[PDB]
Amino acid sequence: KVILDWNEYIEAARSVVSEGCVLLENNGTLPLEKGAVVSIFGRIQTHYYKSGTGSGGMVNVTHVVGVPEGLKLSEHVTVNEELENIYKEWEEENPFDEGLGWGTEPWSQPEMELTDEIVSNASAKSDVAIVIIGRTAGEDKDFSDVAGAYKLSETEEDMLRRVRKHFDKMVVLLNVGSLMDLNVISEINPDALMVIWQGGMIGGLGTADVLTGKVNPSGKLTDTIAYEINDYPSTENFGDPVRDYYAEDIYVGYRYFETFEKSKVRYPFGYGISYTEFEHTVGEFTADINSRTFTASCTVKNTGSVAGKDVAQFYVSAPQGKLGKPEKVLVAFKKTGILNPGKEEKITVTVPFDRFASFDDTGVTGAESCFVLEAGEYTVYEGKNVRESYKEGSFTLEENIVTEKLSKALAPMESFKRMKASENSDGTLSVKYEDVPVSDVDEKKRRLDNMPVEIPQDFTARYSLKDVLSGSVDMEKFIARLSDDDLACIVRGEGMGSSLVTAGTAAAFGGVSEYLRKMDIPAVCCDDGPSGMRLDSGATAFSMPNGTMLASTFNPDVIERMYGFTSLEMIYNKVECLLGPGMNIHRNPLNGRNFEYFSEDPYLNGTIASAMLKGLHKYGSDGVAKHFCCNNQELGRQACDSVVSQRALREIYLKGFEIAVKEGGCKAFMTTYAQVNGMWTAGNYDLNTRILRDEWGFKGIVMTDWWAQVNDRGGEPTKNNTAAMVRAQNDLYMVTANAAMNSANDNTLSQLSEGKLNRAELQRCAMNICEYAMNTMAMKRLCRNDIKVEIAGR
Repeated sequence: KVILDWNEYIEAARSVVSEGCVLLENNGTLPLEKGAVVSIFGRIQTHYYKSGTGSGGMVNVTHVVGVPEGLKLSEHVTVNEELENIYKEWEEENPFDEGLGWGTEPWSQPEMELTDEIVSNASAKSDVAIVIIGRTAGEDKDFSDVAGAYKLSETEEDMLRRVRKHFDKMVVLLNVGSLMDLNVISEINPDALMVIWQGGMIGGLGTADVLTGKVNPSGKLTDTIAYEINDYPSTENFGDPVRDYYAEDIYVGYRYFETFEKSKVRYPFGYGISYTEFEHTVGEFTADINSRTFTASCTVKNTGSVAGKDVAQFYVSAPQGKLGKPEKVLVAFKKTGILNPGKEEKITVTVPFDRFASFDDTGVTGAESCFVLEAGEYTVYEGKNVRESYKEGSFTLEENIVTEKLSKALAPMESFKRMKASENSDGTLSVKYEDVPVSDVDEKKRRLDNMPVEIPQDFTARYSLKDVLSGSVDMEKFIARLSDDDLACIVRGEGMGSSLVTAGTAAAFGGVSEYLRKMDIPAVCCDDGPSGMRLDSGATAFSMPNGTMLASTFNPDVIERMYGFTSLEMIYNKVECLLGPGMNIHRNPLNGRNFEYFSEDPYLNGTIASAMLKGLHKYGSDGVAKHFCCNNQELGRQACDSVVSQRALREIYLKGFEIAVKEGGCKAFMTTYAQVNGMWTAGNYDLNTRILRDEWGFKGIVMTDWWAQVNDRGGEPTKNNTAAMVRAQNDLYMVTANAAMNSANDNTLSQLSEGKLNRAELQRCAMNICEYAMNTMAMKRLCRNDIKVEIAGR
């Protein structure tokens, strides 16, 4: 028996919120002074956005603590009740629009028009104005660069200008899933500006902590903020529902801006400020070429007047060589403990060379299909953000080092022009374009040459999955018991809301027939989502902060701590697989689902994902990394084709997922609704077999996205081509209404009959599923050695 202490869960989430808010500007108006009266503007104050919309935004809760309630509960300030009542009375006639069905909730709410009388009267009886701008986000559509979406509405702009005129102290808070336009806000020029993201059901509590100074803000931006949407390198090749060419290649986010267009940046990657000031002093530097590491030290000192944390960020500048390189790539970071005024902390990091290697997808280095360090000078930088990072040390290689030999995989099927760094006389870099080489992989031959060996069936075998778990028999001996019906059944997830598992969840898998359950294969339960359990029964669960807020902490430990509670909460609800982390790269600011992902940077992306997974693993629960890979746009997501180079895949898009496997111990992946390099991801052999298993060494399961399409290359997509799915080693079709009855009328057995699917391929998937299933808490329930959870302190 293990106690889930609900108050400690709350405190853990609250800590994430108070570390994840990002202070952008402040003239001393924050923190709020003890005893201040605050006037809160913005009708969204009454309906705090705790999450985005969609699959990862449907956690049921008894109560949400918004910003006004958080401030009142702090006992540090009071709120102007007259103004609150004006908003309340207006909202009775202008109700919050919840939408009508899936994806229909608008991503902002109409703002209340303000008069000089209301704003003047508020100023007369309060000390400071707080203006809350609210945006939400979600599945199936992207932000438009228009009023009410990425830009302020006319009525919001009016609100901001009136407040600015009447109040000498003005704070702006952005209660947003993803970043919005800051140009007009910056021109209006409030005294302080803070991004507060969407903090889950206790978001107001953690936000009050930072506003009142109980906690000194320490969050940092996980994306670059440029002046215009058209400045982002992906914008030219983003938003087409049919096909988008990833022409920017490795030059995503700060990899582009710092290299080519520094002056287009308003706020750099890793930027964030505090109520105190810090001094970063570069320290000792050594390199160990034989171990393929360097070790770098610095000291961070609090040089201002109040306690706080800061983040030391380390970057590498690789020599341009023949491939071309970004100016700087993030290779390590460390958030200090709370530092009192005048105190300091020494930070030391050891960085493997693989963190700043480049993938040679042309052969120009002499090592085609390898991660490499080209000969030349490597310079290391440390500082407060990528722009304000300064030389830590350097070392020089006289010859190329191959860090890993890989293969030609997931290569583009058509040529396109990509960006390429080009050196100028004055030392600057400019963009030129070059043709990306086209795949020459014989996919048919690759599958045949790597075909697994069939295990001869034996229906008299009475081995239980318990006998495999105990070590008594090999998985191969057990799996011989599965009939062709059992094999076709086990690759089908059942849902949504299968009766085999906790009501109102996403899927049951494994023990999805009477015959499979008789072999002690348990029904394993899957459920959304990254921000908490979605229970369509109406049952309540903990609603946690959004993904971008988590990543903005730059603090894997606080993330891991919070998800350690989620680990127990899952066991309490008998959910084995939480459908997160969502961890697609932030390729463009307008992507609708950015809120539940982490960053434009693959290292930060993988490191935050890994922290979440480590938390979930604490008591033997698990997450599912999604969406593998290159689901960076919502418009046209059932059909759109992402055309991308091997180098960009290897260094940027796959890299976070690689880290989740190798650092996070990830054992479950979800593929996408869309196409990567000319076929759907659920049937892609290179993605799900060559890269994931044979190169990275993943041991686990791969599942489709829910009712995803699958195809054979060049063939038509369908929702029942499970043969193509199994031929790729995508193990689980999510989902069918009735797995045992083959409710989707799938082609597993017909393709097996015709020799187009090999029994060995089905057996490989069945073994992946059973090996996964036997290590879950659902298996432990069958063995009577599960953890029983009791919730205390409600």
